[PDB]
Amino acid sequence: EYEEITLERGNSGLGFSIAGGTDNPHIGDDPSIFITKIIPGGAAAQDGRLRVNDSILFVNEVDVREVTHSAAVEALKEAGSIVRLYVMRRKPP
Repeated sequence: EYEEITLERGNSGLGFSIAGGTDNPHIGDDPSIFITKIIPGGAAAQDGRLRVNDSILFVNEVDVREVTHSAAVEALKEAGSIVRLYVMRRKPP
């Protein structure tokens, strides 16, 4: 239903490449934020669990669904040492 993935800052930007939608469409389907690839170190190697192809719906206390990667890049940076991505586990047909 809900996969809240509480990560840290780690170092650098994040770790994984995220897909924009509302400003830079990385995926050709919807404006939601779909994670693409997990690069070693940064923040994603701190948990060691995050799944690729995961649609971020609530990074921190920031409403994510119809906002670009720039609203995810600010929501993960404003988080700081507490980057928690609400990736709703695939359910609607």
